[PDB]
Amino acid sequence: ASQVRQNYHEDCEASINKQINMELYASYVYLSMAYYFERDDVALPGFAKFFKESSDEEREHAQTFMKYQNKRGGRIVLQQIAAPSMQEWGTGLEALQAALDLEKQVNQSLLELHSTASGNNDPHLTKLLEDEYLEEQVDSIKKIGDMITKLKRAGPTGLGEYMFDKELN
Amino acid sequence: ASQVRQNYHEDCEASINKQINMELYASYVYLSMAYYFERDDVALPGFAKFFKESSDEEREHAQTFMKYQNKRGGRIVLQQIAAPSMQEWGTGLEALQAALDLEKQVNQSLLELHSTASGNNDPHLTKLLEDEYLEEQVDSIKKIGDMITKLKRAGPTGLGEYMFDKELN
Amino acid sequence: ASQVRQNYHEDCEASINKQINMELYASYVYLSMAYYFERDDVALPGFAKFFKESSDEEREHAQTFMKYQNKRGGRIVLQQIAAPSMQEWGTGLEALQAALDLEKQVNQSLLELHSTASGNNDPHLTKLLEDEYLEEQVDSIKKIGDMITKLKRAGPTGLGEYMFDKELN
Amino acid sequence: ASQVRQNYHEDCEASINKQINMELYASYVYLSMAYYFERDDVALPGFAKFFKESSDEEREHAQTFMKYQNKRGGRIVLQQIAAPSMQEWGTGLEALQAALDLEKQVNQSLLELHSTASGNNDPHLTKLLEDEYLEEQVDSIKKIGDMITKLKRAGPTGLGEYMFDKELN
Repeated sequence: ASQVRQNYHEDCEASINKQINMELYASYVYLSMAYYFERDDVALPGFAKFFKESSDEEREHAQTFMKYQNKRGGRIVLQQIAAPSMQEWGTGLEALQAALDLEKQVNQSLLELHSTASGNNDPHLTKLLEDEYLEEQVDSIKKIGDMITKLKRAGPTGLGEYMFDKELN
Repeated sequence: ASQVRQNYHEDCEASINKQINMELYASYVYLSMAYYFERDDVALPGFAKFFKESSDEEREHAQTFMKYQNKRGGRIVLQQIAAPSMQEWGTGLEALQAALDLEKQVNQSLLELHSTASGNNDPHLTKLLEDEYLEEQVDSIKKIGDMITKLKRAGPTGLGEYMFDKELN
Repeated sequence: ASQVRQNYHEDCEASINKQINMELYASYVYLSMAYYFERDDVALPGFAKFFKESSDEEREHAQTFMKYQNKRGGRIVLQQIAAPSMQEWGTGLEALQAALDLEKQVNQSLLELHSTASGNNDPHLTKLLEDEYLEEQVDSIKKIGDMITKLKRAGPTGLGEYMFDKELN
Repeated sequence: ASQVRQNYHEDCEASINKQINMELYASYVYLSMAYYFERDDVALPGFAKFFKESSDEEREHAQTFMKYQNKRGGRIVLQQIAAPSMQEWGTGLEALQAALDLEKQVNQSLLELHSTASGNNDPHLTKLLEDEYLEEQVDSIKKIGDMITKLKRAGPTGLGEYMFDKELN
């Protein structure tokens, strides 16, 4: 094994490679949403900027996991990034709802990784997950939940969507 | 011919003169719209400021073509500038729709000028049109399309028009 | 069609969507290389830094094409991003040789898109390819070529590779 | 017992005192290495500076453990600091290999400390170990692994060792 590998279980190594792929997939979905909201027949620059930032954020999640893999002496094995399930995302509300669903799927996968890590007694990996991932996941789920509630209060369509979009820009 | 004239076909020279006139016409249309939106019974200062800037820009386009005619050794021949098709432009949406129609007619004329230039093997003129005109035209058509979409979302009339107009100011 | 679409052929729209996928694929290849060279048994941080910049660059090219698609009124279709077929890149020299091959494949695709745009008399699209893509692609190929020659002179393995890597930091 | 003591098991108290000693010992080993590389017949100032800073870091680790013991109301028990296992450390590569082995032994002891704290349900102590020790230990082992790989590429003896020394200085 690697000259640095210590207390690093193969199941944790494999699960991190899967998490890297999932993070990159979530980044690709948000990129799709970002440019969907800059279509001339959609034109929601606030939503676009929100998802463009989420897209950068999830790519840096993936990169932190790749760096982690190397830190522990595992092997990065990259897999194909699936195309987003949609190419057209609907109203701003439906995009937020699909985003909230994606964030909770990511959160679930992250909690399964934490359970794998505790089960193999890897305090370094559980710490990583708690400080670098689980905390941000709960914040973004709270933020997206808040946004859905406000957008339903404002609209969710027509003038209320137009105004709510402004608070994101 | 001029001491400077070289590889400058007569059809290209005449097309530039026609384009100058079309540019000045478009500037006159936007000047009409600009002050229409400052009527006391219209009172949309954001629309007025948007069209005022468009009027200055299209006059800058006409001057660049006049400067180009002289650079190449052609003769500027100015023609009468037609009065705008309208004196009253209706709602802000109707003004935007007529503007998008005008921008696409200018774009069509510019692509016809580019085809004339290509057919006469004038790389200096095709570069001019690509870098100084075709690019801004596409950006301008995209901007106006976005604004139509946002105004339909917000209004198009009543409070939503009042709020969208603020976005322009 | 789109309220903004004008002189935008269906084949150019489709070829732009394929180009987007190729840029994203090229970005993924360079991401693979960047973290390959941070493995504890490779430890080439200059190479890693060079390929990480290349990866960000390719992703910005993909986004410029997506923005372009929206400007013209076409529709972005995103497909799966294949993983690199071979992720054990070997020495730094072998990675540069693979990068040069990939850059030339991208260039050849970019030139076929230009021929499609020219065959369809789309001067706005050829201008985009010439100014935003073909110039940067030739400069990139020339740089990697230079790097290959310099590394073959320094090494290409052992102390010369170690010294050449510091020139990239 | 101390007025501040609470949920602090005597087995964790005793292990903290052992870890203090190991930290002081590792600090002593790096001090030996540092001044070994300043012998007139060795003269590797970069290596010397790297181990000096390493010696200062391990001493600080020992003091944070002593500060932690008092925080919890445990009692610091200091013992002899054993002589370093060697007086002469061979080549720069042999010094790094010995340092990598020592860091993995220290990491092993820290992980056993964590399992003792976990088995006694002391979350305050598992947090200390995760945030203050386990994280920097994995980073230090990765750092040293990279360095061994870099020095094997450069040298590991002769001009390559001389050149690698400069990157540490």
